[PDB]
Amino acid sequence: QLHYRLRDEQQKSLVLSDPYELKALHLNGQNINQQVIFSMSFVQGEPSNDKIPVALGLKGKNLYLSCVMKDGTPTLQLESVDPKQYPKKKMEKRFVFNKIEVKSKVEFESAEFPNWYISTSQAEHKPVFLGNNSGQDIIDFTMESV
Repeated sequence: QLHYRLRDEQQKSLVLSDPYELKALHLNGQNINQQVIFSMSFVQGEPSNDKIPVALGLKGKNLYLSCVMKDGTPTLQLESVDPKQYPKKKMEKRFVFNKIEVKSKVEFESAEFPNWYISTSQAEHKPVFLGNNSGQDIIDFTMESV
């Protein structure tokens, strides 16, 4: 388990909001306290393309990012799991993200929904979602070790 904070290409930071939701907003050096710290771990997965399979959890919690078909669209969620079994090496496919490094920036493609990435909007206060890299969508992030 490696720990990190994520920031989008536009320098928005990630925070947790009440309803089990992640939002990206503009935060300064002073408001760094509020950002979500993620726990990254390697998952048994497959073939390269410069991609490493990982699971993303919330540090100190039995909460992990997931992708499921909901309302006839691939959706990102935060799922609760049994704290005695998680994390594991062989993570169920829905928790699997293909980490891609592109010039110093990182991209997180869903292993369950190829071509679907962890995204942020241009506006502030919007939730982080599963996108197909459609206009305005932001899919590149910077990772900072904790």
